[PDB]
Amino acid sequence: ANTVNLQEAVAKLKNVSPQTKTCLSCHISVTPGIVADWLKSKMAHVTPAEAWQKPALEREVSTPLDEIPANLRNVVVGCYECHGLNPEKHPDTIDHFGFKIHPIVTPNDCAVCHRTEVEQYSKSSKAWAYYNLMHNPIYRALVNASTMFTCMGKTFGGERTSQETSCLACHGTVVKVVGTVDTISHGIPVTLVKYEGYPNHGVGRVNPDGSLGACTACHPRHSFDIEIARSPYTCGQCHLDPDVPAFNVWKESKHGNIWFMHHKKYNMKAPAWKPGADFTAPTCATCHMSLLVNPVTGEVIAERTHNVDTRLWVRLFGLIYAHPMPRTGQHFKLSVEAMPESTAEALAKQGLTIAKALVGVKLPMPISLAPDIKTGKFLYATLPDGSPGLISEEEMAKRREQMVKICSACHNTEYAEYRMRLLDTQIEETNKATLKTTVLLLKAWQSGLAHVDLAKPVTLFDEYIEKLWVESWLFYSNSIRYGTAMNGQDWTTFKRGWYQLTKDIEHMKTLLRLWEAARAA
Amino acid sequence: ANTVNLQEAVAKLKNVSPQTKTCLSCHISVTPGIVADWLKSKMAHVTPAEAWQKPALEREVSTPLDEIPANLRNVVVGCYECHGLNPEKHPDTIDHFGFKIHPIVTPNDCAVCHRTEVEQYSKSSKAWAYYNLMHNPIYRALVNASTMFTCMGKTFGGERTSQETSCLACHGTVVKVVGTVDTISHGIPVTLVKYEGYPNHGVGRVNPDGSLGACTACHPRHSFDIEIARSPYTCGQCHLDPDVPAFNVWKESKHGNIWFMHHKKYNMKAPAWKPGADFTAPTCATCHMSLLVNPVTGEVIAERTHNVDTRLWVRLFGLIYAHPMPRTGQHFKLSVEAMPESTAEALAKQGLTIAKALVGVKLPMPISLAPDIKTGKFLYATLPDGSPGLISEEEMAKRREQMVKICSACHNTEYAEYRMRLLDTQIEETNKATLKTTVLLLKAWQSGLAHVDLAKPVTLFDEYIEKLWVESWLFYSNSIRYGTAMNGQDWTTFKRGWYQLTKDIEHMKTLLRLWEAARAA
Amino acid sequence: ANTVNLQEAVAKLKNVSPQTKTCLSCHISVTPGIVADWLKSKMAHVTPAEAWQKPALEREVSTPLDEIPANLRNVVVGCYECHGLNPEKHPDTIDHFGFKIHPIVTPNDCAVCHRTEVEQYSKSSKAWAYYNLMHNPIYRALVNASTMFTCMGKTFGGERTSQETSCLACHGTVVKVVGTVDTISHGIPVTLVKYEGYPNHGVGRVNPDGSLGACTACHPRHSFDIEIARSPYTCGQCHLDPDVPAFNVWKESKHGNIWFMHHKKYNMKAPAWKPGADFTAPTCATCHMSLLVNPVTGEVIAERTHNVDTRLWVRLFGLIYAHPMPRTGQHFKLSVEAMPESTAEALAKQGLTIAKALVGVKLPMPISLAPDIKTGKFLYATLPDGSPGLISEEEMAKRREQMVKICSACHNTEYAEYRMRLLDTQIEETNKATLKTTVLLLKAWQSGLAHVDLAKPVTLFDEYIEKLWVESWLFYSNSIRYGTAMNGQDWTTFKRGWYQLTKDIEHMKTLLRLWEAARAA
Ligand code: HEC
Ligand code: HEC
Ligand code: HEC
Ligand code: HEC
Ligand code: HEC
Ligand code: HEC
Ligand code: HEC
Ligand code: HEC
Ligand code: HEC
Ligand code: HEC
Ligand code: HEC
Ligand SMILES: [Ca+2]
Ligand SMILES: [Ca+2]
Ligand SMILES: [Ca+2]
Repeated sequence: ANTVNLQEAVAKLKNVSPQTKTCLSCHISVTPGIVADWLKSKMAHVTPAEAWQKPALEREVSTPLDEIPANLRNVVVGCYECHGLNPEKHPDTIDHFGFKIHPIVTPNDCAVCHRTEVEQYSKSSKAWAYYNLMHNPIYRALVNASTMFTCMGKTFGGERTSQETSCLACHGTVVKVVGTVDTISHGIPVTLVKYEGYPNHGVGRVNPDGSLGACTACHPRHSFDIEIARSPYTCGQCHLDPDVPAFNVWKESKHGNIWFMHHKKYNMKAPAWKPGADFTAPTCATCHMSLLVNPVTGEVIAERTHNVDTRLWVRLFGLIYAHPMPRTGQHFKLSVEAMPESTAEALAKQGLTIAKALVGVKLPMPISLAPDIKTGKFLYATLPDGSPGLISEEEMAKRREQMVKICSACHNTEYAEYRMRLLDTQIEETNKATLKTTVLLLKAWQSGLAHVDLAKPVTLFDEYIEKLWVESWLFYSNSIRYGTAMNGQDWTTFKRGWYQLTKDIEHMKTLLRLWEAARAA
Repeated sequence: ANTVNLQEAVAKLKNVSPQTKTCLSCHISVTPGIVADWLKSKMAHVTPAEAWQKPALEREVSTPLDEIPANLRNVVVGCYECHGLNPEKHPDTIDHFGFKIHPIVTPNDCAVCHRTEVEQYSKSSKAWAYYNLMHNPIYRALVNASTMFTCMGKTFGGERTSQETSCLACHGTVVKVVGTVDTISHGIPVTLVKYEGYPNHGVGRVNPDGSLGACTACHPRHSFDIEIARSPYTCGQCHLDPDVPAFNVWKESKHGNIWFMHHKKYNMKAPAWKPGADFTAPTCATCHMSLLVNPVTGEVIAERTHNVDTRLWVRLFGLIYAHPMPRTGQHFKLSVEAMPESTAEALAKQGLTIAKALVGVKLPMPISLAPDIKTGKFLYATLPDGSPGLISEEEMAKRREQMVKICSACHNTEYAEYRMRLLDTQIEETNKATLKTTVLLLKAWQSGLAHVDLAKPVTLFDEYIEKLWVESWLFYSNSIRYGTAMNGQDWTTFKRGWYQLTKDIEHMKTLLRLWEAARAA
Repeated sequence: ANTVNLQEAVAKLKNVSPQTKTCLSCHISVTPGIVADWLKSKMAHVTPAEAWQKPALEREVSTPLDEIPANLRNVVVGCYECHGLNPEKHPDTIDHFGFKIHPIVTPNDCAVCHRTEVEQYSKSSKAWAYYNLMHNPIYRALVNASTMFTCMGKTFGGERTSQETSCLACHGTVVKVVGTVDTISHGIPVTLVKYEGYPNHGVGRVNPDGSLGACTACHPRHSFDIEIARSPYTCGQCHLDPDVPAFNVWKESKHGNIWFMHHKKYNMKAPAWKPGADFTAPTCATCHMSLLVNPVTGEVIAERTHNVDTRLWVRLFGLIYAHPMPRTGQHFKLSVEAMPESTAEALAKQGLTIAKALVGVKLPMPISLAPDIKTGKFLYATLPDGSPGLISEEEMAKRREQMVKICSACHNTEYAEYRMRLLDTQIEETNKATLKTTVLLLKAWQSGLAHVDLAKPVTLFDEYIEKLWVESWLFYSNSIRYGTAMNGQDWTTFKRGWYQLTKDIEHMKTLLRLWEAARAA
């Protein structure tokens, strides 16, 4: 009763390769969950040659048929079709019952049939997420301050332990092949690959073949189901409260309420997604990634993208302020002047002379630590060629207009623009609140309540009042901006929003007051 | 596959007005999501004259047929039937392809066919939610302290920005029509209304025609689906942790666990809701709003209400204590003596002389700040005519008994009463904990750790220790009472309950101790 | 439309006892929800004699047929079959329309047909949960510190009030029969039992007949549905953030994401659960309790257990450190040496002389407060017979291997072992962080920032810095271990994980610094 007879289901398949038939004949008994899951995939039932017969909008392969290897064109995508691809390019290739297979199927393997998707992904911030985090000295200092501590002379935590179960679970690990292990399994002797850093399915996973990304985030193996990729649950693996509460905001939004109750009557599987005809409430994919087509006119409302950056005009994740979206996905290459001298001079006139040590310093961040007091403007990062690191105003306006075109499937244009204008005001206000907590932190360093040493960036984030400052942007300003962008309510208020942000400001002020009272006493 | 062919669905409709046929012929291509959503509504398929043929219990119209305008009686409720209603009464009425339409359809428009529902709603605290919050000087001070701050001489945040994305998202904004904007849309020149304060769908939204409320909270447009109104998700737009965690409490409750797994076999659509026959686990609507009828006897278990106040005997939301429910929905009209003189004298004998300044002061709150030390009783608010502002004991007992009658569909009476008695003990205990944190706050003001000035109520809520006091009632006492009332577990404990409340008390005590140590040093 | 006609459904039943027919004829009108719910149970449609005809793997009765009372063998399990069982053994037995019935049906009643399940449960930590919590003087002190306070000389909170709505809601209450109440109900005079401590359905509920447990946790009455028992929602009644966030961790895990979207195509009802054939993503029951059978080979992958302890090798809930699983469910019988003298001497050499008072002291905990500084090892508890209280290394390895066998239905063995190794590193690291906060607490007591008196254990947990210490293990270390074990992401990081733990350490250090600054001033 919903029970799948696995043997009968395998026997009814067609266009299975002789190789895959061998894998299945064994794996159906040793890993029945994998076989059942694979049986649910569109890939188990469609050959590349068949997919290429479909009209462009409906088709979900993108490597031209004549560029797909001949032995793959006329069989469904089975165990051998993925795991046996390009053995010589995979360091985790092992002999396995007469076949040369590798366990970690990578974006470069996917690209054999989905070239366009991999090309798009590889340019994205997601693909570069490990380097964006771990090869940025400032961000890595935050990683370190958050996941390491000392106990009686020794340091605990680090990349392969505390960081692997935390930051790198979402951002991605570096996978290293370190050997093999001989096991006995269901009576059979089997050699398995020994890894460091796998299992891991973070978006910027660094694979053994050097490609970047895990293509099983969003649509997990082995079902590879776009119905899952278009659900909110799948993005909720990584987009949660307190730092990146897109799932929580959406769940409380009316879009979310309606989707939970009505999605049973939506068509979640049509490759060209049709607003109205297929769904009446948007999910993450609807606004961020999906191909959207007008059900009556056939007009493309939005082209599919596997580079999510291309839809965003303003980065709501504060670093430390919200800022125009970076032009490329390699954020670790950004460099900005940290502190304008006119602002530093104004700070020093009020007794905060610490800002002086930041004049002329470059930081690997998209935006400066303070605006210029004369102009009222922040400084924006450049790339190593000296070109602007963030998108132009014209590009922001184009992206904003494309998003409004999506809303316009279900709302009038002024309605959508009104919300985007409100979002601008919240970007402005949260950025000012973040500047305020930043100045309070400079006071903490000036008065000796906290210690700082720029040659050792972990010292920016390693004490309690410094963590309060971090939360002001990383948790509260972010939540307010997210909640405004995606129609939240409590995430902009008591849970993680304005109330928390204003509380945090006062919390910092109280600590400073107690410290001064303890000194001047 | 669940895909709706919109053109075919429109063509199969019957009793559509000539006007609406014109709207549809265009809107099917320009806003396909709205048309699909409207197609799912009961209103797209039933005329007022047809609804009036149904038996009283089954019927979901309430304005007598002969009082519904003749041109509306024999057509389904389409785009023109709502948006073209009473043009002269709506300031947002604009010419629109030959029709006089207004975008914001208001409770007064709904009342054309649903008079009883609007009459009920208009008396409720929900309808008055903007005024209850924003026109109460004390509560508005809390709004202000939570959503505004100063940075280098300037104030940031306010009604149209930080407050609009936060408090007013749930409570409601004031909608102002400020002009129009000429746009080009799908090649067509179209003039749209320019608003301040819309989009917004908070319960007390102040509409352009002066009516109060958004009738798309709970059952959103354009499906207007009671299956959504009876889901927990819809109330979860606004009833969330930390301040009003009814959704979170219910989700963890056994009622919630069972509903999540069994509701696929419930009839969520029958207008007269039948316990047992239609559902075996209650949602928010079941206990708070729904018409409930015994499936075997036909006895009405509970009459439907759109004034949720009528079912509540005790306000669990502390202001600052839990108190008997107000008699009317206009809470901003309540006035109470703040501090009994016998209590103030007792406070002053222990060195807390601040309470003296509250003797004879009236506050716009339902209950006094402290009980009378002689009698042990709180003082309750009056209304401007001097009559009691809160319901009588006899009325509380009636409401309590009506709720128990609902539980009795699925439980014995003593079982339900036992829980309501437990709730009374938690009201008593949380109120005492709130009195304790209030006295700690008086100590903070007395010792100079915090500043207060009653002529400027924002100063009640603008510092860290004051926000700790706020949380003791607004978050923790509330959560404990909610969790007890609706069968929570962790919301009464570690998440937001007893543990947090006792921690908060000690947190305040520690701050006071540190402050005194820094002084007497 | 999903509406059940209750009268017709009752009339279609077969093998109903004459007694139950009498109960139904009345209860269908007075408690329609209970009758509808019971109608959905497998027990309403199967007799014990019929269940015994089924093959062993499929069968869900376990008391041998010839040991089930003859009058129960050939009727379905109706109202009288449960509520009329063994009247003389139940103190809440009352006369009720000619029948001798008791409202609280207990594990001993269930055992009449499900002997094996009750035998298993009765040995488990769950069955003993009230005593584990309330009869442990240290844990009871934590209960007290968290749910009681004083206001002007009087104590508020306690077992029948604050604790009943909090800790005891999950752990269980002690049910006392205290009398009866005469009510009028639907016109009928009816006497009901008056209880203290019921309603309650915590796992260790102490029933009126002296048996331990509530068999309606996990699979609630009256549907008693294993589809509910195997859902995540049901365990989420009690396994939530911040202390025991298994539900929250699972929800964010890929297992959870997939289950939410695919479970509509799973067979959630087959008594012998088949990975792959019946489901492709695991729930709580899958890994913790269920009978799992290979769909192709028929091999038992895991035997069903109602003693969840039997599957666990290491207790992730810190007391105060993570430790090997106790051998028996009676945790209140454990006793450990608290402080090794070599460690105390090392502490005293650094000025923390308080540890001296713990040398030779036994605490009712599974593990010592600090490791021995010489050996680097913790001390483990013994039982009253002096035998080891925690499982052997050999037993841990067996349990670990059994769990890996479950994962192996859907993953290779090295993949699963890799995660369990990562879990070991997190146990090690979180335990060291917990030792660090414990030493900070000893500094707080030494410096006079906090007060302690071992003769009065509530003083361990009654002040703010002490509660910060509690959270370091009870919330943060626990969440990190849970998230690692069950594939969380944000629960190991910003929500309740590494970031919070390192923040807590620094929060304690800041308080100590402020205190010292206020003294040396
Ligand atoms: C051929 C040898 C393939 C390679 C290797 C991979 N994919 Fe594939 N994929 C292939 C076909 C022929 C199809 C059917 C296309 C059609 O138009 O019918 C697909 C489909 C997908 C999908 C869509 C699934 C859905 O539910 O609609 C996805 C998400 C997908 N493929 C992803 C994917 C990944 C992640 C791959 C490597 C791990 C991968 N594909 C490899 C052909 C082939
Ligand atoms: C039995 C004769 C097998 C056939 C033929 C194939 N597979 Fe296999 N595989 C088998 C076992 C018993 C195991 C280990 C199970 C366990 O519990 O550990 C595996 C493992 C794999 C893996 C993972 C290997 C690793 O190093 O991690 C993969 C990716 C895999 N199997 C796929 C696969 C393919 C592609 C096959 C044919 C080309 C194939 N298997 C055949 C048993 C047998
Ligand atoms: C429109 C109805 C949305 C749906 C539903 C969801 N997202 Fe969204 N998102 C939307 C907008 C208009 C914006 C602002 C765009 C910009 O340029 O800033 C966002 C923003 C995000 C972000 C922030 C990215 C950043 O700039 O730092 C994230 C991470 C995000 N959205 C993800 C996301 C998720 C996980 C969603 C469902 C749970 C989701 N979005 C839904 C529009 C909409
Ligand atoms: C009441 C039963 C409605 C009928 C039938 C239709 N609409 Fe509607 N519409 C209604 C309300 C109550 C509101 C907003 C006020 C609120 O409290 O929700 C609206 C709004 C619109 C809008 C503007 C908002 C937006 O999302 O852009 C449009 C463009 C709109 N309605 C169009 C529309 C069409 C095409 C309709 C029939 C298919 C239609 N409305 C019917 C209430 C009602
Ligand atoms: C006639 C011109 C209408 C006005 C304007 C509005 N409503 Fe209506 N509504 C109308 C009819 C004839 C019916 C069908 C009643 C029946 O017994 O069949 C309804 C129904 C509803 C419902 C019930 C929907 C359900 O799923 O059961 C709701 C919740 C509802 N109507 C709300 C509503 C609102 C919010 C309106 C203005 C925005 C509104 N109605 C206007 C007739 C008319
Ligand atoms: C084309 C000739 C139209 C017909 C006839 C009607 N509508 Fe319309 N409408 C149309 C467009 C292109 C737009 C704007 C879309 C966008 O993306 O901005 C609208 C807008 C509305 C609105 C909102 C107006 C506002 O000021 O916010 C409403 C409420 C609306 N339309 C409803 C409506 C009704 C009730 C109509 C007939 C009486 C009707 N529309 C006709 C296109 C056209
Ligand atoms: C009974 C099984 C309930 C269901 C399910 C839900 N609610 Fe409830 N609620 C119930 C009772 C018996 C009470 C106490 C009544 C009183 O007089 O206080 C409540 C209380 C609330 C409140 C508090 C209102 C106040 O007094 O301040 C709210 C806001 C509320 N209930 C809303 C609500 C929501 C959003 C629910 C599901 C998520 C919900 N209730 C379910 C009974 C029951
Ligand atoms: C066991 C398989 C049951 C049978 C069959 C029925 N009931 Fe039951 N009932 C059962 C338990 C285990 C409990 C409470 C103890 C617990 O741990 O859950 C109850 C309780 C009741 C009550 C009182 C509680 C309440 O909600 O009011 C009533 C009034 C009740 N049961 C009635 C009842 C009827 C009408 C039954 C058949 C339709 C019935 N019970 C069957 C266990 C079992
Ligand atoms: C009417 C003549 C009845 C028949 C015969 C039986 N039950 Fe009953 N029961 C009836 C009423 C009106 C009530 C109280 C309802 C209320 O709202 O309070 C009950 C109560 C119970 C209970 C709970 C009793 C308690 O002390 O808490 C149980 C467990 C119960 N009923 C079960 C039951 C059984 C097992 C019966 C036949 C053996 C039976 N009921 C008959 C009405 C009537
Ligand atoms: C595997 C895919 C899991 C599923 C899904 C869930 N649980 Fe789990 N759990 C799993 C493992 C491998 C472990 C560690 C085992 C050990 O010996 O420690 C756990 C641990 C728990 C615990 C901690 C018990 C303790 O040691 O203190 C709890 C309370 C728990 N699991 C419950 C639980 C719940 C409520 C789940 C779904 C929400 C759940 N588990 C899913 C494996 C898996
Ligand atoms: C791509 C479309 C796949 C095909 C078809 C199959 N597998 Fe796969 N497999 C794939 C990926 C992308 C990965 C891991 C890397 C990632 O980013 O997710 C795997 C992994 C495995 C493993 C090892 C991991 C584990 O859970 O143990 C095994 C044992 C495995 N795959 C076996 C397997 C079988 C039996 C397949 C057909 C039934 C099969 N794979 C097909 C991608 C793809
Ligand atoms: Ca520092
Ligand atoms: Ca103040
Ligand atoms: Ca103490």
